[PDB]
Amino acid sequence: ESVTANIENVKKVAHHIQKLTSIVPEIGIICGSGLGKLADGVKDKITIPYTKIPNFPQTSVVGHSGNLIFGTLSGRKVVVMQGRFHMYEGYSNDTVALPIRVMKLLGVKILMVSNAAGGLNRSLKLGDFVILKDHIYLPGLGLNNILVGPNQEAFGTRFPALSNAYDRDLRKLAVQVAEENGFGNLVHQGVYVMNGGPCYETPAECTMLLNMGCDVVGMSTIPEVVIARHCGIQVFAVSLVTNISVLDVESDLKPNHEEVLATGAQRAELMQSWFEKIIEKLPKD
Amino acid sequence: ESVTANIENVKKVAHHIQKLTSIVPEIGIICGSGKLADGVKDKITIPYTKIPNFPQTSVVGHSGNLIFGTLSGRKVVVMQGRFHMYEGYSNDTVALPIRVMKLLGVKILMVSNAAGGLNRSLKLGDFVILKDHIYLPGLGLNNILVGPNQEAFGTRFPALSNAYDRDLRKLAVQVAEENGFGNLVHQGVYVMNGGPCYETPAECTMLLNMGCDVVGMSTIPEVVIARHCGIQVFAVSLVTNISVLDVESDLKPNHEEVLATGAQRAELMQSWFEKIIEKLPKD
Amino acid sequence: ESVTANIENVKKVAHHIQKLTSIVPEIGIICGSGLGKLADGVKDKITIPYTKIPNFPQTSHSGNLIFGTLSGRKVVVMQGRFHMYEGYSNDTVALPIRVMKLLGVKILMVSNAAGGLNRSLKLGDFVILKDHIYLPGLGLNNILVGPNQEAFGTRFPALSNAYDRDLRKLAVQVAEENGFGNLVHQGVYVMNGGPCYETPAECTMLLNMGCDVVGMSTIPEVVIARHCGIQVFAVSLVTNISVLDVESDLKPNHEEVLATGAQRAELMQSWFEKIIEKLPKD
Ligand SMILES: O=c1[nH]cnc2c1ncn2[C@@H]1O[C@H](CO)[C@@H](O)[C@H]1O
Ligand SMILES: O=c1[nH]cnc2c1ncn2[C@@H]1O[C@H](CO)[C@@H](O)[C@H]1O
Ligand SMILES: O=c1[nH]cnc2c1ncn2[C@@H]1O[C@H](CO)[C@@H](O)[C@H]1O
Repeated sequence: ESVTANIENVKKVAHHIQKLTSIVPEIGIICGSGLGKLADGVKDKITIPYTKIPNFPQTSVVGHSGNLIFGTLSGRKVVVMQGRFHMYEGYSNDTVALPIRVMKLLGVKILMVSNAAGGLNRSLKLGDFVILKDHIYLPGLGLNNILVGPNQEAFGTRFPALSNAYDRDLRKLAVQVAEENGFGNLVHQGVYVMNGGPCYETPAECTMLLNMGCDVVGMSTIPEVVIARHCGIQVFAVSLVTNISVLDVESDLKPNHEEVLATGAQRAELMQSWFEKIIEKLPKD
Repeated sequence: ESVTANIENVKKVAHHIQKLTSIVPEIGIICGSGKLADGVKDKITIPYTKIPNFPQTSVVGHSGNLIFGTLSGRKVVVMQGRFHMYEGYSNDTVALPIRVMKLLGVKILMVSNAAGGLNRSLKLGDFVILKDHIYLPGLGLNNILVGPNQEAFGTRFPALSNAYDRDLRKLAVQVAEENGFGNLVHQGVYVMNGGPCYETPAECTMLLNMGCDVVGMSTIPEVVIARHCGIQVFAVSLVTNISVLDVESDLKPNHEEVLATGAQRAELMQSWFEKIIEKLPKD
Repeated sequence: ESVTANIENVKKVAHHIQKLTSIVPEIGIICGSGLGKLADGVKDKITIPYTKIPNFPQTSHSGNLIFGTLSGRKVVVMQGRFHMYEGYSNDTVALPIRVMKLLGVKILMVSNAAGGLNRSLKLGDFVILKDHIYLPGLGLNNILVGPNQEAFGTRFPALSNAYDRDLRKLAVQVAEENGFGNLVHQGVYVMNGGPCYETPAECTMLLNMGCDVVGMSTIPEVVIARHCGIQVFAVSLVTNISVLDVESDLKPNHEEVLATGAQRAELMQSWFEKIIEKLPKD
């Protein structure tokens, strides 16, 4: 359960960070699939390894620490989160929650997140961007909701509503930007269902998920979104369709993370460009 | 998680309470959405803080109590202060008060809760008698009974057949009918969302299509513990809000309207429970 | 009280067992419903009580690893299972399967008792698992949650052909050619963490999710076996017809489940023996 994502600990992390950068983030960006280049494209960047932030949860990519990247992107002050805390890795709720709440105290108003997901919706193609317009939080329905435990009233209410969790205006903007930049055809909106993971969904599971009205399935993101919505950060989330979910037990096609990475790699340039352009048009200063 | 809800710990809590009161409750009541609590005759109000190894509620200036007394001539114990799983309470913490009730002599547990109305035919303030449930956390390996079975209390694999005693439901309906508010009463399937987030429109749509009538974040664990130890159950959801099914609507479930609709129906709900208890069969 | 199912701990346990037996099993069998007499059929057999295997999970009459030969093949039979509804950890469930891997197991055959959701199912039917819905898994209680043990498998295992189709085809042919093809179905097994039987509403929902049988086990081991590359054959004995009607008097009862399983145990044993008999030998 790392350090409790309470106001005390979150403030402490926040203040440590504020020592290290003069950048007050307006936008938090959770680097998921296809956003690896975005991270690297931050201007006047300050890079703060998780290992350099006391009480910040620790995650590593093959022994390399995740980083907090501060700077501007499309003229906007941002904090890019490079290194996420997936529940399938065993991370506790407080661990996932803390970075988001730190973002809150840091000044973040809008969280943008990407992920890789399997396309349940049969109209989806590989490489499609599915803007999350809603989610089904299977772990949350089953008592693994990231918010289970004492509510941190400092951050939000005991029973947050998740109405407009995926800010409809941000979604309208994102679609708009895709349309204007000639890749609206790649952009869909859909329901993202979280499979706790880390197993890919079996065909029966995919078939069930599809029947439940899920468009894409992934193993991430929702808990972050919940914490974000809980503390009043607006959320924009896109799933990169990194594979078409197999609904048929007899198919020899099988999901594999290498192809997920491949699709993320191939769509990273467009996704970055898209996020940069969305950000450029975020209504403010 | 402070104490395993086994026969020894439970017996100890029961025996302690029995020093504190001579009332042997036949009916255990858990009020989620009165007021009833208030109107129990000759009440002995025992704070949880007074009961060692009994779960203790979070504060807020309102510690929970076991209220013992008579309602409609019947001996009852009212549980004021519930332990909801979304709070991070453990299985043992939720189980124990119910098993305590068993030892104290509770034969019937009556529970109210607030729920989102999934069923489109429902309106705010409606009462949905639970006739069945979908225990999503239970299915997903968070069943309150997960762990060593406490044989003192019940079987390893409890059937949840007639879990919402059909006779109690029939009586409850009859009573609501006889008292001019039968039109408010429905029966349906309660699905537990572990919570504490309200359900997204997509979740509600999924829940509705799973055959769920109302959704809430409580009750089932208690019901499971009760049925496991053979307490009959009557449970009703007050539809404190209509679940929003599509993401377009401004919508928004809110604990405020929960308390509101709650209050609006609190005296009816309490009246109903009293009148039901009035007509329960008596040994 | 739970040792990580990592390569170190699993090797220690495997190596220990290897100093109690020289049977290198190629087939692991996990005794569920209808299995139990299976051990009797095992020849040149050594019983190894779990109590005798350091760091091996311990279970109620302590469970046993039974090594030996069945239908001309080296098998290890796991007698005594670790069910998540008992409170056992993922590591407890995972370790024996991973031990089997190290011991040389190529094929895991498993039976369980299940409620028959599919309305065409009869009591005592065999439903070969051809797929599953791991409700605990979707809900963040997947046995693999935690650091991926790379010695065993990949971070994100696919569950494609989890229920090896060739094993399933063989199983069916054996049933068909031995006069009980009519007892044999294939279906989707959904795991209810349990230990409560499914309410009528739940069964109804599960049926509508596309589930044929419901039980409280098996999937975790299947997931661990698929993760480390063990092929899986799994059969649910329909030990009761799930009740979908909340107005029904019929109810699941474990005594009956045990009774129905015990009744089919002989046929289930014969089936497994005959399947093994026909397994490709290299
Ligand atoms: O089809 C899929 N099912 C579930 N999660 C997926 C799928 N495709 C991509 N992801 C996501 O990408 C990584 C695993 O490859 C995970 O982090 C998961 O969230
Ligand atoms: O629409 C709903 N979804 C889930 N729980 C609800 C809903 N309406 C009422 N409750 C109940 O109200 C409390 C929070 O207000 C929760 O404890 C829940 O059980
Ligand atoms: O109808 C059922 N639902 C769930 N599990 C079942 C059912 N029938 C048999 N089992 C299995 O047998 C034991 C309980 O009797 C459990 O271990 C469960 O996995």
